[PDB]
Amino acid sequence: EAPAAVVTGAAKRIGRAIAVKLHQTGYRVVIHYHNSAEAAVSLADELNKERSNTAVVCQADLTNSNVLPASCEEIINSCFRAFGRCDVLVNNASAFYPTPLVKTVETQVAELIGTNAIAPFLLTMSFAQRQSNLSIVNLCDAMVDQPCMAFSLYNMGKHALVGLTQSAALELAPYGIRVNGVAPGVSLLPVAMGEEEKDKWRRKVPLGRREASAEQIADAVIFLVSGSAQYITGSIIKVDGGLSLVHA
Amino acid sequence: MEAPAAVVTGAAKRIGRAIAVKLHQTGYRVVIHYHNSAEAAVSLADELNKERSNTAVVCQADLTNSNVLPASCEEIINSCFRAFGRCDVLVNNASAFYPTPLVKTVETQVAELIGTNAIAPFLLTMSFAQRQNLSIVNLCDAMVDQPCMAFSLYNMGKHALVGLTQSAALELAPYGIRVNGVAPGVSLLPVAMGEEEKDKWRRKVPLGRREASAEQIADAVIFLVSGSAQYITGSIIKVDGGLSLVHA
Amino acid sequence: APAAVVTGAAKRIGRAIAVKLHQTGYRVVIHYHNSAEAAVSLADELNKERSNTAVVCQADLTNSNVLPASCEEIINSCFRAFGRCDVLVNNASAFYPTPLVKTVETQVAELIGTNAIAPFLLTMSFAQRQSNLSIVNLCDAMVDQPCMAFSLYNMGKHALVGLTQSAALELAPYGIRVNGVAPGVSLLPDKWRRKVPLGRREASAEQIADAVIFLVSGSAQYITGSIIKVDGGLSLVHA
Amino acid sequence: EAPAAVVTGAAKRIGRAIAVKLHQTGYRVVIHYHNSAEAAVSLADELNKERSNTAVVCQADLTNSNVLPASCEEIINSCFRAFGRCDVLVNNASAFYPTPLVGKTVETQVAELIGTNAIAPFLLTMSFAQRQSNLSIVNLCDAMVDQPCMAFSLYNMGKHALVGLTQSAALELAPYGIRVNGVAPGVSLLPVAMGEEEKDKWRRKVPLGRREASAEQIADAVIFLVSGSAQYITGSIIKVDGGLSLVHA
Ligand SMILES: NC(=O)c1ccc[n+]([C@@H]2O[C@H](COP(=O)([O-])OP(=O)(O)OC[C@H]3O[C@@H](n4cnc5c(N)ncnc54)[C@H](OP(=O)(O)O)[C@@H]3O)[C@@H](O)[C@H]2O)c1
Ligand SMILES: NC(=O)c1ccc[n+]([C@@H]2O[C@H](COP(=O)([O-])OP(=O)(O)OC[C@H]3O[C@@H](n4cnc5c(N)ncnc54)[C@H](OP(=O)(O)O)[C@@H]3O)[C@@H](O)[C@H]2O)c1
Ligand SMILES: NC(=O)c1ccc[n+]([C@@H]2O[C@H](COP(=O)([O-])OP(=O)(O)OC[C@H]3O[C@@H](n4cnc5c(N)ncnc54)[C@H](OP(=O)(O)O)[C@@H]3O)[C@@H](O)[C@H]2O)c1
Ligand SMILES: NC(=O)c1ccc[n+]([C@@H]2O[C@H](COP(=O)([O-])OP(=O)(O)OC[C@H]3O[C@@H](n4cnc5c(N)ncnc54)[C@H](OP(=O)(O)O)[C@@H]3O)[C@@H](O)[C@H]2O)c1
Ligand SMILES: O=c1c(O)c(-c2ccc(O)c(O)c2)oc2ccc(O)cc12
Ligand SMILES: O=c1c(O)c(-c2ccc(O)c(O)c2)oc2ccc(O)cc12
Ligand SMILES: O=c1c(O)c(-c2ccc(O)c(O)c2)oc2ccc(O)cc12
Repeated sequence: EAPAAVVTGAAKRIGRAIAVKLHQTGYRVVIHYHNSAEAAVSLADELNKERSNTAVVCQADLTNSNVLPASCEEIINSCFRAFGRCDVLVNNASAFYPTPLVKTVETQVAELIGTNAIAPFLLTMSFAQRQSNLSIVNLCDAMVDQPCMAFSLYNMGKHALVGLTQSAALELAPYGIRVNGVAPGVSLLPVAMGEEEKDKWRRKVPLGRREASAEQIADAVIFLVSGSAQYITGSIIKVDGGLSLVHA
Repeated sequence: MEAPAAVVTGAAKRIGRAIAVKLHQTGYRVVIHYHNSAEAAVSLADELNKERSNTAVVCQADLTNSNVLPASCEEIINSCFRAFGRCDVLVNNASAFYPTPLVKTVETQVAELIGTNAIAPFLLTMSFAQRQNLSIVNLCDAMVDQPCMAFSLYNMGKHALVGLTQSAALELAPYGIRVNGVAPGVSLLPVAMGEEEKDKWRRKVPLGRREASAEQIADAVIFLVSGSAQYITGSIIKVDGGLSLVHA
Repeated sequence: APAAVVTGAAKRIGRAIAVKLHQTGYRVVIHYHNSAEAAVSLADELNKERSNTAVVCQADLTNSNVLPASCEEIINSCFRAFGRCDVLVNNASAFYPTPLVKTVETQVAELIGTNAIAPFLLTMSFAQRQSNLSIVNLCDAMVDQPCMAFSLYNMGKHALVGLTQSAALELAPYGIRVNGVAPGVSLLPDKWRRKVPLGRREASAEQIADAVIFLVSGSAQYITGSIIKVDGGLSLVHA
Repeated sequence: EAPAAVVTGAAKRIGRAIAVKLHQTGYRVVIHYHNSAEAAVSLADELNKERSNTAVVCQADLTNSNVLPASCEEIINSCFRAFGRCDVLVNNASAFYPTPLVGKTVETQVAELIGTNAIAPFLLTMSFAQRQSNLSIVNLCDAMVDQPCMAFSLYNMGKHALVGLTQSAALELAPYGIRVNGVAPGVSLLPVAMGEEEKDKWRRKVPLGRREASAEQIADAVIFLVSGSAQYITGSIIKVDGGLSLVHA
């Protein structure tokens, strides 16, 4: 049959464009979501109208806790249950908010380190334990070495995700599983953000003075899972329009 | 009084101990944090106090991630203020290190490896900064991008530590607190480790075919806390004998 | 139909790159220094597929007082043949040891000239003469764990990373993207094969070219200053 | 006897501060210079008046050419001729100016910006090692090499090559006991011709104190790397940039 993929946080924005584009490439998809139940079911309905029985949703909180490993095991299990295989994992879900050094701190750690680093690691474990062109793509951050002031925990999580991309690429290569990253600079700006601030950020991008479309991020993800990336593992592709190259 | 004070985590033994000794030799009063090594911590404090009265205290604390970790970290920093009326230097040296293959429960492994290596340093950094030649030195790892097989969680935590070193340096620079790292390659080898195994590692180091002494690592810490590094923040000094330059 | 220049295109990786660009519908300049018969054989094979879509261009890419003119000429040949030049692939490369303990200045001319200076000059000519415009530079995934006694080669490849970033920044306003592909062990010039995590073998040249094709494509329209490793995980492996 | 050091471009600015700190630590120094003759002799006179016969000057163009290997050989020779040894090499000399992609010919820009920043360090490294305790080489790198100034491609190329050299040499020279490390300023002494207004624009970007590194602060990191406190450090590049390289656009 057709291969299958899990995309975490796939209801909206970049995760949705990634699930759409995998689906358009021939993949059956698990649409993982946390709070965005309506958007998720909507996407699965649209994908299923195009090719019947090719999309499911799977709800899970990816905050760190003692039950996080079971939740991650269940995300992967949902793929096998719906499609009998799981070829691609996309770790796209992410918590993102400031945690100034100067919600309790335990919750902020559980959320930002959970979603960005620990859930990826556990999903990777469960993915590998259940196992052709198998691969995992982690959504990293091109700006990880030029961080946003007061985003220590978020930054820590994405740095840990780089660590994971490298470590898992090394350890899973003998099982023919490739592990890579796509690192957006500025792509879809936060919903909460005002328009003058959105423009502040746009104007900094060398290539076009505009943020990445979700489809442009998805395009790198498609490349990495594709047959044209069969010798690529442990690589992180910046998709940032040059933004990481720009000095203060 | 007028002598500065430093907290060193995991200071009972090995590198942390050498760091505590060297700081004390430089004129610092020291909090010797420990987890299980009470006898070692106390004997070091007694030796330091014999050299100069009332210049060393111990502080016991588990740095595993949990609900209570922020309160523990707060209490470590407090201990230095209670003992010495000031806290000039934080050395995040304590570390759990053991394999976590992708293919103790896993949530415990996460708590210990990510708590000690990343979360506890972040919480100690918050408490250090909130309580204020101030600086923080984090013990990193030079081999973080060429990691040992099946050490993904340990690798994640040490990458997260780089992230913290960079984020905290940027955020704390307005308060005049510098944040840097020392990244050993192979230093003191495991206790139980066979000499034939230790030699395999030693033979890989270009500079002298030997591991760094604990004092060599401490020397880079002393530099970073010193007036000779007053413009240095966000930097990670490898102290690895060229090990990280050696291809497979 | 867009047009591409590939340097060192007569053999091995540049050949695979030329063929793949051509197969994607580019017209191609096949640059060569000493490999005339091979360049022409490739041009003949590509012109049989689609006539008048492949030309050859001779140039020495050694650093010298005339390298700027040779680089200008390479870019010119594309514009002459095809009336446009959409893609520059800096693939040509000298590779050999230069122990710290051929004259040294010839080794500088070859190893730094071919690997870094010619890419710089070709970049200037390509830019001056100017849509999906991009430059791809063939980098090296093992640049930070360099081979023993290869200082000048490593210098040249680090300089090439510097150029990829600087040019991506400077040319972004012109809509010219500048990226890198960094092979590990590809076509050898068993022990090395054994060290590679992904399948204990070298990259074929086509695997390298696949990354080049992605980077020049519409699927990479937001990508500039990026270097894609294509090394099977070799650069992750410690000593 | 006292150890001896060669500092390239040592008449003024950071190079001078490194030679002065080396000298105050007990080194004998070769003050290399290219055009700054008065400033070089003046520095050696001041250093010799502190301790006799402890400083010499040495003139050379470090621009790339077929004679550059001889000039570099001669710099290192000058240390042996003066002091009987050469313990430390500081590659500090640097040409710095824009070379936009879209007076001097391009071949001259390549020769100066690549020559001074990368080829001369490589040739001086070869000579220093071939002419051979705590031996080391320190290369002055650039903390902002990955976030480069617009239109400085050749300069950036040169400094990237210098990183490459630092790593390759550290690795190849480790068996000889020679350490090779880098110190990478962000903004330290501003260019003499830069207006205060532009200087303050750069100052204001530095997280740690909104000011440039002093020459002494750069020199302090050099001193560290040559000292017994860094006897296990090779192939490391220490940023001394007050956080500048961490600041996003
Ligand atoms: N957007 C950018 O410019 C940019 C820049 C750098 C990196 N990135 C990275 O690119 C990826 C996609 O970016 P984005 O802006 O599309 O992401 P986003 O909208 O900020 O988040 C994507 C989804 O993650 C899920 N999520 C958040 N907390 C969660 C939790 N505790 N448990 C489970 N899921 C949770 C949410 O799902 P529900 O909606 O279902 O609750 C959310 O829709 C992310 O990993 C992000 O860090 C983006
Ligand atoms: N030695 C090396 O070659 C090497 C290589 C790379 C990086 N490093 C880094 O350099 C630093 C020092 O190295 P090392 O070899 O001296 O360290 P170590 O001996 O592995 O550990 C240092 C101390 O960490 C403390 N620790 C462990 N788990 C803890 C927990 N849950 N709570 C609180 N403390 C805990 C222990 O204290 P008690 O003994 O009191 O329980 C231990 O003695 C570490 O950060 C390490 O990761 C070392
Ligand atoms: N093969 C690998 O595993 C590997 C590993 C790391 C990096 N790379 C990089 O990948 C790229 C292509 O690799 P490759 O192995 O296919 O390259 P290669 O066979 O070593 O050389 C490619 C072409 O460069 C041209 N060339 C060499 N010196 C020249 C000069 N002075 N003037 C003009 N042209 C010159 C030659 O053209 P003529 O034949 O026409 O004389 C040669 O066929 C290179 O940039 C290389 O450094 C490859
Ligand atoms: N200043 C900063 O903020 C900063 C920032 C990043 C990196 N750096 C690096 O730090 C080092 C010191 O910086 P600086 O500002 O003190 O350097 P600088 O004043 O710009 O240059 C130092 C010396 O380089 C020598 N030099 C220039 N071209 C030469 C040639 N063709 N041959 C031989 N020598 C030549 C000159 O000697 P004469 O005077 O004798 O002609 C000059 O005094 C340099 O390597 C620089 O690239 C500095
Ligand atoms: O929406 C986001 C965003 O615009 C940005 C963003 C905005 C402006 C920037 O300069 C930048 O580097 C990131 O970052 C995110 C990181 C994680 C995530 O889940 C969402 C965002
Ligand atoms: O003791 C350790 C060690 O020898 C090594 C080590 C030994 C051999 C290696 O080749 C290496 O890269 C690290 O790593 C550690 C990391 C953390 C820690 O807390 C202790 C050690
Ligand atoms: O003087 C220099 C300078 O201020 C700077 C400089 C000034 C402002 C900046 O933001 C910066 O990144 C570098 O760079 C140099 C690089 C080489 C050199 O030889 C001298 C200088």
